[PDB]
Amino acid sequence: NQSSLLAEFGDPITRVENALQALREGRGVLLLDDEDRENEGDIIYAVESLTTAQMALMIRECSGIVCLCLTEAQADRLALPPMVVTAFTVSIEAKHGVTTGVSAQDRVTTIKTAANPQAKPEDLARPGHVFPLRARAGGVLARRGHTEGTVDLMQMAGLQPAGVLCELTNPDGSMAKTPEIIEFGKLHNMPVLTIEDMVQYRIQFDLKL
Amino acid sequence: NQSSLLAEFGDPITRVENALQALREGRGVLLLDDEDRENEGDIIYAVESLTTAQMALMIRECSGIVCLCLTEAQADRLALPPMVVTAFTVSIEAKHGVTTGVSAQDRVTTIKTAANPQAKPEDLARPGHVFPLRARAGGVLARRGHTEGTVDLMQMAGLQPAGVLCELTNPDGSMAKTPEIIEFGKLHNMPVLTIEDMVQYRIQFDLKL
Ligand SMILES: O=C(CO)[C@@H](O)[C@H](O)COP(=O)(O)O
Ligand SMILES: O=C(CO)[C@@H](O)[C@H](O)COP(=O)(O)O
Ligand SMILES: [Mn+2]
Ligand SMILES: [Mn+2]
Repeated sequence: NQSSLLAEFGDPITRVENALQALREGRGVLLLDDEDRENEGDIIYAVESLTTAQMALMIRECSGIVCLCLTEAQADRLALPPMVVTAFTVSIEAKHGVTTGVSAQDRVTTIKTAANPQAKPEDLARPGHVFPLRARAGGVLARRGHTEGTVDLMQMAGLQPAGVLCELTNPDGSMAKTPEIIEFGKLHNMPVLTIEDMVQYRIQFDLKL
Repeated sequence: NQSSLLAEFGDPITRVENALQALREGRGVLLLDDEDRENEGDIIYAVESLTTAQMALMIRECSGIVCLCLTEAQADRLALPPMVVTAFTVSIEAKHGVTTGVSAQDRVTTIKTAANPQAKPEDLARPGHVFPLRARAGGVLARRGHTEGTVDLMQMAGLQPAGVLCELTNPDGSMAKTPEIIEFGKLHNMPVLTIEDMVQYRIQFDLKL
């Protein structure tokens, strides 16, 4: 069972608290959603402390379709409508400071441009190679997605409410499952937690955000 | 100089002919565009012979933003308008036969669904995790992009005019340059060629497609 495999990381409240602390230290975490949903684990990083080396690891070890989780307000500031009349907006590229936009450094530059609380729509070309996602108001208490988990995690840690995610992928191209996620987290010193963990945590610590 | 580094692979005409033969054998090739353009090398595969293991290699070794190069006609058949009023359409997912769409197998399933000459728009959900690109009519003699190179390569090899591409990426997240591309091609037995090679080839062999 998954709850028994995660015991190693502590009880649910500890798993949340350890994840929040890692984010405050500028490290990444591994977030699993429900087993009966996608049953996938994403690498999560805070935008505020995002480095080229973190982005390189995400590209190397995950699907490479690296997403920027934004508040509805920030996506509205950037004039990012849904890509289609998972809440993908149109993809984005920094208008300045990048070349082709695909390199790890370029993606970070685009992400920081987009997440800047003083950003303007002209700051971003469209389309590009970073994929923004709109988190639902209410976070994981409204939608149990990694998108909401990501932004909720940043808010609960006291950070700017923007993060990046990408799905952990096995070398043979299949999606990592809990055993593989646990091993990856130990290898890279990243705490593991679930959306369930965050839901119980927010409810019991009566935590509106 | 790049032309001297590629000499190992044969003269320009040989580099084209070797690439075409690899595609007919169901193997991949490495296509470089102009040094003063993106100066990037993409892994290219024919859709017709695409395997999960080929897709896994692309995700592992490239940006992970794996693109499906289509004729304008095929994109029109699928009712794929531009993602924005590089010719990205809206992203796509197979409507059937996939789970979350990100796994190597799922991407291949989506690609084969989209490239089927009998496909219908209802076959594809939007958005998704495969990114189609419209090749310009005229191919590399109209636009010197990897998008056109990909589709031109399939036509010249006598294959269905659909291929996939993705940008070769170094482990540190920078984009591979010619030395690294050459080494990768030797390691994985993939021929290397340039868009320039294909332009001279099409012009001299007076090759409309
Ligand atoms: O497919 C995607 C992003 O490409 C999303 O589904 C992410 O995989 C996680 O997003 P959630 O749906 O869990 O919020
Ligand atoms: O950025 C992209 C795809 O994400 C494209 O630019 C590809 O990198 C190659 O396409 P071309 O512009 O060379 O046709
Ligand atoms: Mn997810
Ligand atoms: Mn390119």
